[PDB]
Amino acid sequence: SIRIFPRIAGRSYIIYGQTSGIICKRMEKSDNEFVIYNYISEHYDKFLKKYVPKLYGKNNDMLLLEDLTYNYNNPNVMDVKIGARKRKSHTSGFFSIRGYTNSHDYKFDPDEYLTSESTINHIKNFMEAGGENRDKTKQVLLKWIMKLSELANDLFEINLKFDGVSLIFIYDDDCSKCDVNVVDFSRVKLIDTNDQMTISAVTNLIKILSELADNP
Ligand SMILES: Nc1ncnc2c1ncn2[C@@H]1O[C@H](COP(=O)(O)OP(=O)(O)NP(=O)(O)O)[C@@H](O)[C@H]1O
Repeated sequence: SIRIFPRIAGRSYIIYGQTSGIICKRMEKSDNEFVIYNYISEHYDKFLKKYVPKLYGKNNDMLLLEDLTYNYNNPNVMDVKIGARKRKSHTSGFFSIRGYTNSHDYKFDPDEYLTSESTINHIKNFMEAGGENRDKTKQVLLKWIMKLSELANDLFEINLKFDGVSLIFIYDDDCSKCDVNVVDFSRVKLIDTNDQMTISAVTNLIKILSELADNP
């Protein structure tokens, strides 16, 4: 009938598609997420190809989207808001961890403002549930760093304010493959410059992840 999707964060009605590899996200407030997908498609298709989950189509108010967790045996997922919050400063300065797999088990609260110490430990907690193998964690961090690097670089040439967008970090329990993608275009806007706020979010995450990958 209807299988509801294991969101890691956010408020939206998201369900498994009737078919493999798809989730349906309801647009609650407006069709702005759909208008923005189609804008990015026409003006920046390379950005869409590399970083954004595929939009397969629309069914009334629902978006048929690529399930990012589909190709994984045991996904571990972390949602980090890197674009500006509606009102409210970021819980970790330049970004906000909205949640992660097993966050309850480390008494993570999305409203708690965090020192640089807490922030790092919460990312380390995210890495624990697979991790263990010291240098499968390095390979996961380094592959995330590789992609966020290209993303931070590519953002300089993109005239959008990425208000409210998130990074979805995934890795498998048996620390093989991993990925990070940009999601949630519902409050994204056109502007005549780049988004220095969102760039600082990504560069800061790159800094934090590099520190963990170098850590002995
Ligand atoms: N393409 C995707 N593949 C897999 N999981 C996804 C995908 N898109 C969204 N999610 C999951 O859904 C959660 C929230 O959906 P998101 O697209 O961020 O918007 P939202 O629900 O409108 N949030 P908000 O209005 O700020 O409360 C994420 O934290 C992920 O766990």
